[PDB]
Amino acid sequence: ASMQKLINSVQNYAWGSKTALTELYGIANPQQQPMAELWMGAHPKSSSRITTNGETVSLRDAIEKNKTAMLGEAVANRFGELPFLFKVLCAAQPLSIQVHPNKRNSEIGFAKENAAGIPMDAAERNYKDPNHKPHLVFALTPFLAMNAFREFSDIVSLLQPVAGAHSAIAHFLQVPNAERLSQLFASLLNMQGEEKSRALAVLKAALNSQQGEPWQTIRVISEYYPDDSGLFSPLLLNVVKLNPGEAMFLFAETPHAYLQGVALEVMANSDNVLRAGLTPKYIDIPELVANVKFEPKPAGELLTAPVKSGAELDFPIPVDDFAFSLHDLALQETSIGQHSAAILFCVEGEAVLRKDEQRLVLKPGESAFIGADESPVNASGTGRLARVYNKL
Repeated sequence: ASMQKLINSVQNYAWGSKTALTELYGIANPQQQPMAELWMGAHPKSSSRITTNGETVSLRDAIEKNKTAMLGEAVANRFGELPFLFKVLCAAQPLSIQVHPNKRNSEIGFAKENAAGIPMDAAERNYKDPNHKPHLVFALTPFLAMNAFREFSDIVSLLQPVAGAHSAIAHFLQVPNAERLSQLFASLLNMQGEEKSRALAVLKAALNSQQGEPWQTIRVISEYYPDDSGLFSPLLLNVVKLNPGEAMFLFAETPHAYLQGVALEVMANSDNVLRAGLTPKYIDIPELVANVKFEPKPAGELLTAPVKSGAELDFPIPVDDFAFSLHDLALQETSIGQHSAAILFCVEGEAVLRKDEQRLVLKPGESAFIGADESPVNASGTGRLARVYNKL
């Protein structure tokens, strides 16, 4: 009861890997389903579970019944529920380019969709919270992604070989500024019919005459999205490969995409998503442009710089909703404590948690819920444990 081993949901979305969770963590998949996301938290659709008495209960249900005790008063008063959802993501194919609206615009979209009466669960629901809902991603295997606009002159260099693909490209090259970058982003997304095929032919041709990145990433993408205007997006947006242990915060109003690999992600039970390419779904382009900041982000500023204090490696996050830390285990115990509920996930090695008399082993890929009332616990072993919690 002090420390609770989690039973977690695996979402079998069609883009998931049939093997990654099995290779990494020994998770059984004899039916060979795609295993896209492993969920750690209290999502009302698919809450993690804990064991009673013998029986299991929804973690969400348990929290709901003893909110202050399990969450801590700070989190109870501030959020009224577990304020994060923690995932393992296994992208076996590239996923869609996404933008998260800011606070003001999330309020409006949420309100606009509510006024129009669209169910929260509908596929047309882009806005599920009136707050900006940020994400952090942390690489467990090499993790290929796109994030934010590149420096204007990086984009200039990259578009020259495809200058003939669309007049909007030549227009940007003439004066590579925010206004024309915005115009280019929208024009590419709005290409239709022979205008679209002409542009994609110019791009293909370039895949044969240009070597290295981001051309290679485009090739990887095109296997899954051969007829998507988003094939141009790596020329506009930074392409990053995170090494295992590196992390990146996804800011509002900023196009990004997870392209390949396995990562931890921290987010919330509610999310706001505007799609921006690599999708066969409908894009409201005006609305998208209205929710994007066309401001370059230097590649040097993409990764989150963590802070090491003793055994703890904190990844400072500029919101209160959640915090994220990595803890290096040793054979001598170290105390891990927080004012909030916490979830601890064994990244590698093996962790032995202790609270008083209770002992709990986590092998890689396993997790435990620690209620606010049960902090601190002692951790020993080898490898590393990841913690999601609240610093409030």
